[PDB]
Amino acid sequence: ILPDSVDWREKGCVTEVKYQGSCGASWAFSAVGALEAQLKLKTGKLVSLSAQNLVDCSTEKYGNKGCNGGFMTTAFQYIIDNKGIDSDASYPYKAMDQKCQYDSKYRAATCSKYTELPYGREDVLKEAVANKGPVSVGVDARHPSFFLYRSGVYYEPSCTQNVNHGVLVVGYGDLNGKEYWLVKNSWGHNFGEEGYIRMARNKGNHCGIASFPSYPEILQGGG
Ligand SMILES: COc1ccc(C#Cc2cc(-c3nn(CCCN4CCOCC4)c4c3CN(S(C)(=O)=O)CC4)ccc2Cl)cc1CNCc1ccccc1
Repeated sequence: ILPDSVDWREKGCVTEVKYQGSCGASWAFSAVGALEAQLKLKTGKLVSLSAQNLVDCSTEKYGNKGCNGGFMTTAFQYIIDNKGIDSDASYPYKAMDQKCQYDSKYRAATCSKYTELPYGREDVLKEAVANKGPVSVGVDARHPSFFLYRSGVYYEPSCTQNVNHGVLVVGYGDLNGKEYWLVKNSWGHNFGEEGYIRMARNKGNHCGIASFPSYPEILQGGG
């Protein structure tokens, strides 16, 4: 069965909120955030992974442009191709494009595969968040109400299903009935509720939250 509510922070699978600054690298944070949860699920260690590693190294082969945007799916493919990603501690974030400085000596996680979920299916997103872990998603976050969000369940009538900002679904629930997705942003802890925003759930793929979801996996052998 599916829990009525999920918050992956309760199980210690979510690192501290990061602050991307003036580097359009939300895709990098969304991808590492999803992989961090799998690293903890599979090994028990919660380590921040290096978004800067993706910004510098997951580039033109993966359709990504560093501080000018990119994609969580191909970020995961780089980690598969590279056979690792560095910890954030060892490859820290500078909010600018750099030369690739990946060092395998400090590799903290790998990725075996990733799964893309079907467009707009909030039921399938719910099941993945419940049974797999946090899911990387894009949202339409260009509207002023997103930038000003403080609390409650976010609903914006002008939102569309075209995504323009990468975030991390770490759970779901309802606020006094009002169904929401628990969303980790990368605008530091002063955005929203200590860096989190609850976004309207089951209201016709609101703000595109279920448009392009994906999550990575770390496989233990096989049968
Ligand atoms: C103009 O600025 C933009 C515009 C777009 C984005 C973005 C994005 C984004 C996009 C996707 C996304 N995957 N796929 C499927 C795969 C596409 N790929 C093809 C080639 O490579 C591999 C994957 C699509 C979209 C977008 N769609 S669509 C228009 O929605 O139909 C078309 C199909 C998945 C995750 C993210 Cl995150 C980011 C910025 C910069 N951020 C600005 C900003 C906005 C608000 C608040 C703060 C900052």
